[PDB]
Amino acid sequence: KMAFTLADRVTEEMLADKAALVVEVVEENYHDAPIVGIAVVNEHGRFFLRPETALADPQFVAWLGDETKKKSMFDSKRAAVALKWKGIELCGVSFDLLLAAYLLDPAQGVDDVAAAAKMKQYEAVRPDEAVYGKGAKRAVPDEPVLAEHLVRKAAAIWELERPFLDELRRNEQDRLLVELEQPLSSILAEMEFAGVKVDTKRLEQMGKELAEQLGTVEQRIYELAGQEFNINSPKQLGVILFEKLQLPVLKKTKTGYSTSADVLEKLAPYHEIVENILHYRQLGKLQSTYIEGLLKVVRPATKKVHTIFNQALTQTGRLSSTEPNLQNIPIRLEEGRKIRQAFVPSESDWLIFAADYSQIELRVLAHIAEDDNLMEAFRRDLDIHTKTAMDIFQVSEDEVTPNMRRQAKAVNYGIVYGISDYGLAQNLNISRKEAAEFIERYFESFPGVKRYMENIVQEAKQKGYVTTLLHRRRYLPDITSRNFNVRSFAERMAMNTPIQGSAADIIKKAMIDLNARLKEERLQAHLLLQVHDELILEAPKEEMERLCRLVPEVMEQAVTLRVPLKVDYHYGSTWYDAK
DNA sequence: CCTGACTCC
DNA sequence: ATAGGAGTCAGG
Ligand SMILES: Nc1ccn([C@H]2CC[C@@H](COP(=O)(O)OP(=O)(O)OP(=O)(O)O)O2)c(=O)n1
Ligand SMILES: Nc1ccn([C@H]2CC[C@@H](COP(=O)(O)OP(=O)(O)OP(=O)(O)O)O2)c(=O)n1
Ligand SMILES: [Mn+2]
Repeated sequence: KMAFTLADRVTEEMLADKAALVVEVVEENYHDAPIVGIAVVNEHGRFFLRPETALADPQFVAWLGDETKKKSMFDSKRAAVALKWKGIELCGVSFDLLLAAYLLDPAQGVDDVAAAAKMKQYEAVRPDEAVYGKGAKRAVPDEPVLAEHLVRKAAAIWELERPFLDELRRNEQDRLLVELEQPLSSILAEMEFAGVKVDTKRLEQMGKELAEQLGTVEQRIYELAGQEFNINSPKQLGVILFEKLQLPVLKKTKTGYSTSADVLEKLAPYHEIVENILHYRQLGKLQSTYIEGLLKVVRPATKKVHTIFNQALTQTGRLSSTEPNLQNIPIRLEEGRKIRQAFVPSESDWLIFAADYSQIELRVLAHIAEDDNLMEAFRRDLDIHTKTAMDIFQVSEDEVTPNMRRQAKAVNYGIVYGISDYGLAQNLNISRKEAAEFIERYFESFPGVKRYMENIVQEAKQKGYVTTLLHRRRYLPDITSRNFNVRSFAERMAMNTPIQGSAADIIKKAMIDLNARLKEERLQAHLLLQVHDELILEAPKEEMERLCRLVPEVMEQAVTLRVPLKVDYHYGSTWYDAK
């Protein structure tokens, strides 16, 4: 039902100046993964190529790297990175159907061509899972079946490009795609392929010592409990705490007794076993995830880890980071923070440079809500996190520890994003009336924010979606539900998404501007990581002075708001030291 | 495969 | 019922 050539060699007609291109990588983690097949669809016909054929043909390789030869793809970053691992540069990607579908509606969870195609009632392609199978049954099918699938995917991209661009234009999102997300994709591809170097000697020594410490805490816990049990089974743990030791039950979940850190912290006055358990579970997570799990994904020959930044996943426009997640490396406790000493520059005499947007979503909220007082606070370069700390812990500015500020930061974001009096009371261990009064006072200090939150909820109910500064969208079809719980959750999404998503838009634009300023000054400095509102680079030590000016300035100027943007920055020999 | 832990923004 | 957005882990 669809004609195509199963080609034995590369012909000139396959190398047109516009094409849909499929470079198929079936492994979920595309780093150093097999390319199983190629398809090309263009004005001259539909072609399947074996990867041995195409990728060793010098003309096809040249065409791939020719920016003036334009390609329409789905998940071009997967292709771009897989090719880099095969020693080949991919340029000229002018349309990415994955990113287009993502901007139109992030809730569709589009993660294959078929699922994008569904959005325009296009049915002439199968889901990837139907062709490859799942789990231990997953396999590349016979060549004629594989070839048809890949050609059908390229034909779908070829046919769907205009319908998608048209819809993006109608939503005023086409610039978001072509000027922001697509260029960002190429930058993320570079960062992923570069990787981050790990000091495995230091990481292994930390793990050996951690295992000893864990053994000691484990035995103390068994002593306090009067018996051995699996501390990592909330179930067995629940029996020890709430049945054997008869501690109060402060919370249940659908499977039994809660032992969350929130709960255990509240039980600390009753038995010393609870603080030990909290510490054990922290140390246990460092072991399982940031030592052992990390070492499992280190590429042994180069000592590098290569994350994947998922650019079409979150509902607000943030990125996420997988295998490993390098956006949740410990920082808040010194014990955990030492893991960062194992993240080092990739060359001798280079350093790590880290830059973080100050009070980012508060600044964004001040702009969007046009709250006079909040705007005024940022024009005076106040620190709203430190101020809230002073207020809660009734201490002076000088007496506010970095830890009280972290706690106050949670209070600030919690309040603006709809925390209840119950929730704040449980967090601060104050009565509910006092919590309610604290929130009352807070919105009296920031009345524009209060009005803005009331109004964005109403707007969402009327339109069925909310939007960000650069026209990102999130639909909220639950926002008129008769069910209180369902409706309330959607209401809080309406409060949060525009602010978090607008901050995501800002850092994304900052990465594009920054990458261009680095390349034009021919600096060796390059991006390693994005951590939501932070950028991490490495550079020769001689470039530090330049970066100290360039990076904060580019980040601060990415967008112009009604309040200043401000960036904190540091550098050092390891990620730990870049503080 | 899901739940509930710990980790971050 | 009770700020929002994420990923990985061991045990269920
Ligand atoms: N065709 C368009 C138009 C806009 N945008 C995004 C990127 C910029 C942002 C703001 O667009 P503006 O050109 O500034 O439009 P405005 O009317 O000046 O601002 P707005 O429409 O958001 O009030 O929206 C887009 O992606 N595609
Ligand atoms: N508990 C938290 C922490 C963070 N965030 C969101 C809002 C801010 C954004 C970036 O996180 P941080 O850098 O920790 O917050 P910040 O306000 O930029 O604080 P800082 O001035 O320390 O950079 O993530 C959140 O919703 N809830
Ligand atoms: Mn910040």
